[PDB]
Amino acid sequence: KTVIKNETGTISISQLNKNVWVHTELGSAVPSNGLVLNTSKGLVLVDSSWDDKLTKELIEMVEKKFQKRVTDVIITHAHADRIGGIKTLKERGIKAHSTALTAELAKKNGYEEPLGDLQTVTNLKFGNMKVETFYPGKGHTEDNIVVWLPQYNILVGGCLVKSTSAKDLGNVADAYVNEWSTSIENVLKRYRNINAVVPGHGEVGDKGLLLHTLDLLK
Ligand SMILES: C[C@H](CS)C(=O)N1CCC[C@@H]1C(=O)O
Ligand SMILES: [Zn+2]
Ligand SMILES: [Zn+2]
Repeated sequence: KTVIKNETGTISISQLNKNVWVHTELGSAVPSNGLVLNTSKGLVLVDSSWDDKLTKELIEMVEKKFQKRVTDVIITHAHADRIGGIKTLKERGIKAHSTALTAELAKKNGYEEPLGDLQTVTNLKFGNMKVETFYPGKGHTEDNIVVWLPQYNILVGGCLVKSTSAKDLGNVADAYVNEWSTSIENVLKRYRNINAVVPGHGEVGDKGLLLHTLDLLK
């Protein structure tokens, strides 16, 4: 699968299973993905969107559809596609989780700050939905984290992980190209049985996206 769009087509949600959807927004056209987790205690997002306008629209779409409030967002690094809606989150009383380093970089770059509560490994539970966050090391950015749903073996790779359609490393201004492969290997070592991998940009895939990223780093 079910795919549902906003009137414009700039925001789309695609169902992976009964309680997990991918959200995708176009920023001006460049698509960006996160997750929507439908839990018994509210909606939890992995990542916001490019700006406040899109973040507001995303929240409004999912609250209406799932008939509950967005309570929490996990911010996976301090680039605009991930954190651009932080002002909206904070003013609505939506908890914005991040590592301390992500918060430090957000502040440095003039964004409002997320909580800085996530450690190298953090285990969260929202209703019955289990979420693990993992900092595997530097790669796409110094601060990038991945998000794991152990009840589904779904990995949110974020922008650390390239989609099949990506034929080069893309934006390496903030990247650590000599450490990115080790960081991917750390993800592969931690999660040895993966059902789906959601990249930050592009189509959902599987463990092959991690291997693709390794190949692009050669
Ligand atoms: C503006 C975003 C922030 S991750 C960006 O750097 N992009 C989006 C598509 C390609 C490029 C990248 O992730 O390498
Ligand atoms: Zn980025
Ligand atoms: Zn990105």
